[PDB]
Amino acid sequence: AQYEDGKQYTTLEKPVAGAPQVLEFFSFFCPHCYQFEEVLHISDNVKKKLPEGVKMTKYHVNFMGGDLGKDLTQAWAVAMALGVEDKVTVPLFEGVQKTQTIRSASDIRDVFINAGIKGEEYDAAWNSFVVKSLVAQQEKAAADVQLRGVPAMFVNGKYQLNPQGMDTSNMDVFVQQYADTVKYLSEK
Repeated sequence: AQYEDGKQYTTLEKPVAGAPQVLEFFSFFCPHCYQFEEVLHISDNVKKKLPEGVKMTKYHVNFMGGDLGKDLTQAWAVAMALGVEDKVTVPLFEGVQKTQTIRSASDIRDVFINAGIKGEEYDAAWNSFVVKSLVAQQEKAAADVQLRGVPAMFVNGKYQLNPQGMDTSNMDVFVQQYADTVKYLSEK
């Protein structure tokens, strides 16, 4: 076929019922994740090709960067709860990997402050049980698919994107193949 199991994607041995339609995992410590976000804009190009009615989910993971890694998962929960993903994603990536000015939870907090979220608003969220359960959701979703690496994308709890099996000589052609594959899997 043109799209082959084990080629542009893999199938999960143990499918995850009730899973989000399109589910993406990343870490602010993850070098290909930085690329996916700032250079390739994967999430956004996938969204542009997805049918109508399909929702897109993105979760942070704990297994990179130890204690800070976990702080970043809680901070990503804060971002989701406040709806400010699009204002903190870039400065978090840059703060962790480019300038390396993020070294503590307080430095993560500074990014939200500078992005205009109120200190008050941030700290209340950070400590909120809504954010607790939002952290739980991120962990459970990652726990459900034996996730040991990022970036990762899963479609309908059954298919996992396989970017290793796509041409990378051109960055734009790679992105479209990726997105087209998500669309194919979505319609499957």
